[PDB]
Amino acid sequence: ECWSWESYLEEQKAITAPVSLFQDSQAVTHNKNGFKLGMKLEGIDPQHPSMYFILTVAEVCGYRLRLHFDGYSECHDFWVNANSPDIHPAGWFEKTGHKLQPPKGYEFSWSQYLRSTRAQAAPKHLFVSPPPLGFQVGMKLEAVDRMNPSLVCVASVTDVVDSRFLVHFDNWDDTYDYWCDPSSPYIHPVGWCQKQGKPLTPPQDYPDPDNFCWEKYLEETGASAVPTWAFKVRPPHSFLVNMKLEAVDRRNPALIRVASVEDVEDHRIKIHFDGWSHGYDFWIDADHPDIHPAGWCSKTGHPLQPPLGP
Repeated sequence: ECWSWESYLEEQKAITAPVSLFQDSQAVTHNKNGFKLGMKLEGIDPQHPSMYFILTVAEVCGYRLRLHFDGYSECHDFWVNANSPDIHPAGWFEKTGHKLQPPKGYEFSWSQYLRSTRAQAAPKHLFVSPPPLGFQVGMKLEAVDRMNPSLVCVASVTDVVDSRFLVHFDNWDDTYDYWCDPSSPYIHPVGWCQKQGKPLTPPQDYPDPDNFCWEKYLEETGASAVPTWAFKVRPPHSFLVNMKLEAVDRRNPALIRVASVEDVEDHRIKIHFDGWSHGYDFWIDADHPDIHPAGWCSKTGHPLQPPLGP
């Protein structure tokens, strides 16, 4: 007989995390995924989130897509959901004042590229269709380095796309950049660290870095602070320990597995994959696009890995 959530919950005397605990985008199962193998589009580089590349659909599975960077190694391929805000139709860059990195080898033109590759651009209607109030390119703020999360750092808004904006760490590598929205718990107004008595990491190689002063720095750069009213942090999530859900595997991202909430924080949850070592457990933001309610895989046509049996 087929594995099912209902039988498993019975066997385990367990419960699922209710759909209400998830963002609409994590829960939605009734959208069609119309993307097809070989279709071309634009998207951010996950490793360099400020940069936009030409991407090809290399695989379709349920409501997910594997994307390939045209011209580059297969090593760089990555999976997104079809409702990702990180992908856009051909021509988006030109329409929105962004720069498009060319395919490896490449003067660029979408019409000639499509002819050369005998390919079709993913249609505009295959993509899911308001600016973040108070966040504009060039404004400054304080932000948690999510790669070094004990550090709150001098940061800037360097891009704005739809309802989100890009946080960049002043004079640090752009690999530390990340997109977020005005409710992120990782961002704060200029002056927050002083107010909390926490140390603030200044821009890389700032002269006399112990005497870093926001007033002086804003004078040096002519930049404004993001206004305090703009920051609208979200309430803690309501996931509880032992609730079950579905989560993308971190070792092999093609796979999605049966998962449990092992531990919680205000804004994160710790995932355990049922049946596997606790050594694989990992923390993830509660709004991460790769966690889903029970039944997401079944409703979207994606295989679900059942728990590893004893």
